[PDB]
Amino acid sequence: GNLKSRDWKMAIKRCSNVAVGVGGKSKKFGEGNFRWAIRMANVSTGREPGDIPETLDQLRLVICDLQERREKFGSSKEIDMAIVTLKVFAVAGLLNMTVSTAAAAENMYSQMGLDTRP
Repeated sequence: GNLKSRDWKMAIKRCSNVAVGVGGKSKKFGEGNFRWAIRMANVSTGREPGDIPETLDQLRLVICDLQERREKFGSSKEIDMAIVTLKVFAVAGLLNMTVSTAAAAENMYSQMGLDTRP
């Protein structure tokens, strides 16, 4: 999958369905934020910025390595967001899931055993 217009427009068409959320109110996830995350995440894993993989192996691989760097780097709403987004991207993307909030998706992603909990 090399930036397939299908898997792309599709995964993104369903990914946006996710909610940004904050803690009490609601919100809709846009391509702008979804990009800053998926992009920042890919780069964090020594990979290209516009890395749009279409395999649980690639998505999970990034979420794993990224998580490791996040801890070693410490706490930060920035790194935290990029991570949560990565999980929702693989689910709402590869699985074309339409989770309500990014948090709900991430929780399920790991709840199933797709995101290692080191």
